[PDB]
Amino acid sequence: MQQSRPASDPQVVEAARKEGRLIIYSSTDQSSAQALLDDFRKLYPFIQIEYNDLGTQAIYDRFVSETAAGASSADLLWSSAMELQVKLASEGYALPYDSPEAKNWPANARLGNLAYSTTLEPAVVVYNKRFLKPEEVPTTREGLARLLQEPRMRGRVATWDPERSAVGFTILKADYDRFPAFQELARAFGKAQAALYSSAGAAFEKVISGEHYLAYGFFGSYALLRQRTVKDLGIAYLTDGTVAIQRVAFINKRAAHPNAAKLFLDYLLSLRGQNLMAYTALIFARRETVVGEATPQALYKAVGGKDKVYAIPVSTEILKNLDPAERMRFLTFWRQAVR
Ligand SMILES: [Cl-]
Ligand code: NA
Repeated sequence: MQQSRPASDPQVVEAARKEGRLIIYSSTDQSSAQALLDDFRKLYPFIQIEYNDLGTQAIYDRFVSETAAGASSADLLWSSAMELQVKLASEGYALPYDSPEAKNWPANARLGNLAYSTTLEPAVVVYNKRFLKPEEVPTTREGLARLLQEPRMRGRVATWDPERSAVGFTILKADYDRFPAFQELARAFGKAQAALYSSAGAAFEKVISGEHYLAYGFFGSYALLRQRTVKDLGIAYLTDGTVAIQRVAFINKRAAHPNAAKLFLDYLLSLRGQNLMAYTALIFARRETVVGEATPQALYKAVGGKDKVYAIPVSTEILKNLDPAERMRFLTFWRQAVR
């Protein structure tokens, strides 16, 4: 597929040949990233990749620690912890680089030339079809608050613990900040005795076993990936408004192999990389021209229009989520509503 190679500066490519190495610190499971890594190496066979698959807090702590120690660290950081990525990229850790693959990124998908969105992943409802049929799974927060009044739903609901999950915090806080109906729905998680999880895996186990029937606020990427082998898992998309996270990539200012990192960033943003990510990894692409289920065009059809998707922006505005007063107001609401 020579016609689909990423746009590249020839000087970057020549400097990447001399570097011949790329160190990535990433939150993305290597077995999901593997097809992108294999396809990037076919495009640029002269690069050796070290892919470090780490938890989001681990990436932040390690990179900050190594930098402070003057140590060799990563060339490229790729993480679903939006606030931690935007914090690093707005505190002097990022290499400014205008990606030739990002010319049509919306301003809210890039921190200028410091960091880029690589995904647009919606928070969805998942449910066990043996216990809830698609026609009775509400697609609005008011509808879900009503369903959760039913005694058959008591102890049958999962959501995030925003006190034990950074991504869980980001997604539920985005919901609370944007949708008044969220407050009714949080109260209904209290009524239904919602179980709160620090990971999607722990929450989905219970939904697949039928110990829970429904889970709220987990991401569509993971839900599609589990659904590929669990035919009882249903996905519903919220039509009153969907919140979506964006996995953020940036190049280390102090990268030993900055030109290799530029090629990898361009690849991740390109149609070739975004297509392959949607198709093989079932990670919802950022790029609007991707065709398939895990894509913006499919998401917009499912929710009833692009205007019903709120992307959490790749912007310093999201650092209010780290402000202790803002955190205390949300968490004191949350803990009262759900317990
Ligand atoms: Cl390699
Ligand atoms: Na390039």
